[PDB]
Amino acid sequence: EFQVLFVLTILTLISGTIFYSTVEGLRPIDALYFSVVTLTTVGYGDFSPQTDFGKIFTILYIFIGIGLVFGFIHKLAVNVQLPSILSNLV
Amino acid sequence: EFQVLFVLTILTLISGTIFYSTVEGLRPIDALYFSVVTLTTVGYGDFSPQTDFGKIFTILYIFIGIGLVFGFIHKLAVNVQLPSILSNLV
Amino acid sequence: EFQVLFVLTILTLISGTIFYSTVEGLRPIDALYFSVVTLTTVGYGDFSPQTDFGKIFTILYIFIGIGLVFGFIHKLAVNVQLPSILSNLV
Amino acid sequence: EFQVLFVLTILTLISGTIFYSTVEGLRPIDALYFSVVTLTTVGYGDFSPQTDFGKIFTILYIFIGIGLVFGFIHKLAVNVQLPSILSNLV
Ligand SMILES: [K+]
Ligand SMILES: [K+]
Ligand SMILES: [K+]
Ligand SMILES: [K+]
Repeated sequence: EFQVLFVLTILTLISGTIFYSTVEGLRPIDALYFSVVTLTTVGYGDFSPQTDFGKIFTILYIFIGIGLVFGFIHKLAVNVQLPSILSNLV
Repeated sequence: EFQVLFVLTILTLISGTIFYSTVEGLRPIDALYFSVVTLTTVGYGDFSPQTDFGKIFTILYIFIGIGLVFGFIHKLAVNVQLPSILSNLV
Repeated sequence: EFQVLFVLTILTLISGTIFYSTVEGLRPIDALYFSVVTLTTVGYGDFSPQTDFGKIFTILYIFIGIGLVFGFIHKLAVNVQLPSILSNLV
Repeated sequence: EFQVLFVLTILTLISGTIFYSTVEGLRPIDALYFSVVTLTTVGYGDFSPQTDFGKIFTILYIFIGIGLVFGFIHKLAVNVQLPSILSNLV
C-alpha cells in the first residue's frame, strides 16, 4: 500500500521534474521543488509556468497529481508516522 | 457520479474563465489556468484580481467552487485512478 | 448546523477584516479578501502581513480559522450544493 | 491525543524556525511564520527558500509536516472548538 503510493509519488515528481526543466527551463532541482510545492498545494509562486504549454500541463498535473500526493501523505501519516509516535510513548 | 462532477467542474471553470477574461482582462488561457490554480488552493499569485469586482467574485468563487473541485478530485482518485492502478498490478 | 457554521465564518472573517485593516493598513475590502484567501489556504501573496504583530496574528488566525472555514465549506457542499444538484436532475 | 499533537506541532515548528533562520538567514519570527504558512499549505511566497539546501529541506519538511499539522488542526477543531461552540449554545 504505502510502497505503491511511494513509488507512484516518485514517478509523478520525476515527470514534473522533466517537464518543467525542459519546457520551462528550470534547473532540475528547481523543477522538482516546484512540482512538490504545486502538488501539495503550497504554491509559493517563486516559480510558476510562463509558457502556455506549461500552464496547460500544470492544470492537468494538478488534477492528476493531488490525489496521489495526498493519498501518499495520508498513508505516511497514518501507517508510518502514527505507529512511530506510539512506539516512542512506550 | 463521476460524470456529473466532471461536467460541473468544467462548467465552474468555464465560468471563471469568462469572468476573469472579461473583468480582469486576462487572456482566456490565463483565466482558465488562474481559475484552476485558485479552486485547487495552489494560489501561485502570478495572477490575482486587481479590481474590487474581481476580489468579491473571487471570495464567492472560492467558497462555491472548492467543494465541487475537491469532490471531483476525490472521485477521480478513488473511482478512476485507483482501479487503473490496481489493474496494472495484474 | 449550517447556520451556526455560516455565522461563525462571517464572524471569523469580520475579525480578520478589522485586524488587517487596522494593523496592516489594508482597505476593508482588501482585508476581507485577504482573510478569505488565507483561511481557504489559497494564499496568493498579493497581500501578506508586513508587521510582526500581523505575522503573529496570522499564525494564530490560520490555526483557529481553517477548521471553521473548511467545516463550513464541507457543510455547504454536502448539505446545500449536493441536494440542489440532485434536485436539478429531476 | 490533543496534547501529543500539540507538542509535536510545536516541535515541528521549532525545527523549521531553526532551519530557516540558519540556512535561509531569516529572522526567527519570520522563520516561524514561514514554517506555519508552509505546513498549513497557505504558501504566500513572501518568503521562500533561495538555497538548494533550503529547497531540499522544504520538500521533506512539507511531506513530513503536513500530516502532523493537519492532524492537529482536525483535533483542535473537533475536540476543542466544537465542544466550546456547543457549550455557548446553552
Ligand atoms: K496555497
Ligand atoms: K492549499
Ligand atoms: K499560495
Ligand atoms: K503565492
